[PDB]
Amino acid sequence: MLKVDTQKISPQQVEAFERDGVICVKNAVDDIWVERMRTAVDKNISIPGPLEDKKPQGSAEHASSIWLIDADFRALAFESPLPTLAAQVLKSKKLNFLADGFFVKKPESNGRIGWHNDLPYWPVQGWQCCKIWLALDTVKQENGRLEYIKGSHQWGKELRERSNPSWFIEPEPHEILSWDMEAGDCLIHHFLTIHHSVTNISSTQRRAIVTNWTGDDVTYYQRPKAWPFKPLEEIDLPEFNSLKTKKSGEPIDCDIFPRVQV
Ligand code: NI
Repeated sequence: MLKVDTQKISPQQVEAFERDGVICVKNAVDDIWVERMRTAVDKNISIPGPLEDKKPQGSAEHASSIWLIDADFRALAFESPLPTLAAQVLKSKKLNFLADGFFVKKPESNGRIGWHNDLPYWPVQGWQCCKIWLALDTVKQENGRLEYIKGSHQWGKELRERSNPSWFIEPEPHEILSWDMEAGDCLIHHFLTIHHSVTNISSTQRRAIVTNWTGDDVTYYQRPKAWPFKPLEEIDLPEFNSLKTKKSGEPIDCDIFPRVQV
């Protein structure tokens, strides 16, 4: 550490992430990255993802693991500022890229994604897990923004969407955090922070790229109904060979969950 070092995430923002479970980073990537990823999203939104067989309409267009086939998604994960931001908020010395994806709400056909946190969808366990949600369009409320229950990552509770457990009380409006965003801004949220996203009622699409990241204290855990949402034997891609031979408790590191420079 040098006396001249500056970090994109201020120490106060690092502390806000721990307190609230979510922060917003303005200008997370520059406009060159924005244009490159707009093209990559527009290219991949029309086809099933690498893990699907080449379609029912959801509340958003979504696929995962685009970096396996697309060099621009791969470059965003490994060459852009995003892995540096993830390392800064997790405060970890190791960093794994867990998965990428897109979520696009098209005005013709989208809807609300209900209250949930992300942990129950991923075969991991441990505190240092976060999602970076990179906006590629203007995102205010009318555009289908995300909103968060402040501090809910500290509750120690998993919430699958529409699971309706008795402990979960609908939040009061003043308990809900959100931001206005422009293309290139990102949200970074903890895997236990409960969030939802409202309907895009605007005339323009709401494109976002997601990257998921894990740090020092995380291990593999084959919880039910988690990504990749199908038996591993049904996936032929070589990156998954190293995951098939992995057992719970072991570090995440493998070809599908690769280590990234810190
Ligand atoms: Ni989510």
